[PDB]
Amino acid sequence: DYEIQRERIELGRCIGEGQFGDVHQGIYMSPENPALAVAIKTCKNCTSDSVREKFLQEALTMRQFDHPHIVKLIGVITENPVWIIMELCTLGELRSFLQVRKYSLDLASLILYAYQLSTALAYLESKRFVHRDIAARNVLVSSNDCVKLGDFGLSLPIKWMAPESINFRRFTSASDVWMFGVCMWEILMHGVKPFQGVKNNDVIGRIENGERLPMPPNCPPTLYSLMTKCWAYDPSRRPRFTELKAQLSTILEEEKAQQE
Ligand SMILES: Nc1ncnc2c1ncn2[C@@H]1O[C@H](COP(=O)(O)OP(=O)(O)OP(=O)(O)O)[C@@H](O)[C@H]1O
Repeated sequence: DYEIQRERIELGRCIGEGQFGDVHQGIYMSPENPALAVAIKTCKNCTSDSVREKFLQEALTMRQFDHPHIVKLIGVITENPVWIIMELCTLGELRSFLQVRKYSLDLASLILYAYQLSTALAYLESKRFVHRDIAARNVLVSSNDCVKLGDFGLSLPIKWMAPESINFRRFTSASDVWMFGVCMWEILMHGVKPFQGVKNNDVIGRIENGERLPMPPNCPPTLYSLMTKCWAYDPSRRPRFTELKAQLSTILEEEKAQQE
């Protein structure tokens, strides 16, 4: 149902480098309809079945999900060169998009990106799916008003991880919230990395002493308080995505009214 014939795909520009291979933009075309822009994840060592299985695992996972703010799987070509065909988010990785548009993107748009990701994550939470790596690097940009979660198949990211994940390797719905807190901070920091210039081991000890990422310049205090809740040391004290979504919706409306 998801297998694609590769003569229906034409590779275009290399739009990024992935863990397994280059990612290319391109087009999927079937006789009647668009003109579907697509991303094509390639896998250079795919002939090794060990890497192929780990490569296609992303597509298998993405397949379970159907949400406006989660990257859609379009198909796979499972003959090597093994390719994963997915929805093209033309504007690319969120981080870079934020760094480049540092002084052209309103606060309203930043919170909207936070909000849109809280809807994707509420949805994943509803399916009891634990993502494990919520980070700006894992968000793709569809339009200036649309952001999408993209990272399945995964990986060390100590500065994004909940204490219990670093320490005990425990990955839960509550740890995803911790990471979403950090992702929100990254967005408000215009794609700046957390704890930059601090050793991973120093972050660990700081966190345990009550220390947290500072309030971003121009961050609403209401939004920083929300981030602070995501970073409760005790995972059980962390909010869930239903509450984060509702509160981001409310923070968003008030920023829109803050200039009218
Ligand atoms: N669906 C897409 N639309 C647009 N650009 C993409 C898409 N997927 C990947 N890219 C680009 O290619 C780069 C590699 O993305 P990729 O998801 O392979 O990162 P990875 O760490 O290798 O994999 P994962 O995020 O699944 O762990 C991204 O940073 C982005 O620049």
